Amino acid sequence: SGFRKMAFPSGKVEGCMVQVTCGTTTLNGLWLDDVVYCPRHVICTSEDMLNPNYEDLLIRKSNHNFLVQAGNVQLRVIGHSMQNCVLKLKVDTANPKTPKYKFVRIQPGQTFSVLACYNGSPSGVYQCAMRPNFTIKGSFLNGSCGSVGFNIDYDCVSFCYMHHMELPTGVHAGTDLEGNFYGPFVDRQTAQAAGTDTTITVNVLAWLYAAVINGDRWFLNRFTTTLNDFNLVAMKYNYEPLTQDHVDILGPLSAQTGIAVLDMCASLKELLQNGMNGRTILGSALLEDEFTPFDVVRQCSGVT
Ligand SMILES: CN1CCCc2ccc(S(N)(=O)=O)cc21
Repeated sequence: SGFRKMAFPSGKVEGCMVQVTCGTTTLNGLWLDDVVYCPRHVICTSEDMLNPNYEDLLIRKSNHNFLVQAGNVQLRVIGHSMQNCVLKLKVDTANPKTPKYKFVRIQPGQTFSVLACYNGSPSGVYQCAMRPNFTIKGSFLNGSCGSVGFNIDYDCVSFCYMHHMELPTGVHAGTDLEGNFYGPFVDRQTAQAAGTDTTITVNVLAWLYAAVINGDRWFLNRFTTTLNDFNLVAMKYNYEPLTQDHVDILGPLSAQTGIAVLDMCASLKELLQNGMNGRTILGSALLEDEFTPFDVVRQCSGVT
């Protein structure tokens, strides 16, 4: 029993973090086999950041201008190349601690764990969601850049996020491990607008299922609705519209709880239109969209 915003164990990611220094900029890198991945903006001075030409800037840089350190091991750079917004530094030493991994580009509404780092050292771990507008509401100080997000499938680390920058709005933007931004962002220091953020309806339903499973059942009603009808109420409150794949993904939680998905939608419909009134659900006074149906099932069944 209980319900917490739980992060994946970080052990397997901790042994791949390194510090990368070029000129006087230092940030975090990911050391996998014989390659160190990091944000390419490591090569920019301050002036450079307003309007960087990354092709010209990189051409000026030699292997020995890159200082990759793992603890008090100093790795030697023998290669460098730029893949979109990430630098790949080929090093002489393959990471003895490289886990089973792959690079995945996640969709909006998906959750991942962040290992927040400074000078290649891990400082803490948190769970969060890729917002529908391709931002994250992170905790990142200066020199957190190159901090990575990941999931664990069994024994396999799925790397899905690298942190590049904070927007003047205070939210966080970054790339996949192939160097493509999530969202319409560019690694230059210019005023950049994120879209309208929406609430991730499918994740809020997963959370209400979580609440029922954990005793909190005051919000259930005998009312119902169709998708069509429900979705129309959802758009007015800036909730993502709910598809048939969404219903399909909640079927298991539906089966565990003997509450039809549509019946749960009808309870949500009502909460939007009438709110909580000082009631809480799993001790929160707002609706919570940073758990996937898969997160709820894992947490409520005991997956390692
Ligand atoms: C300094 N840096 C690194 C490269 C990308 C980027 C984007 C926006 C900003 S911002 N708006 O915080 O000045 C700063 C930044």
